[PDB]
Amino acid sequence: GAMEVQTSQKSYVCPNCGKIFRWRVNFIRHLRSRREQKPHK
Ligand SMILES: [Zn+2]
Repeated sequence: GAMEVQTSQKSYVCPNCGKIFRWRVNFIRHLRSRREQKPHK
């Protein structure tokens, strides 16, 4: 993985995507991108 560096800065997981983030700002953006998702449909 890209973020496979020895750093404890990456501790943000999106529960739906399983995505690991290292920064808060892009994380919240990704969590705001849930509005672009489809619950089921
Ligand atoms: Zn996500």
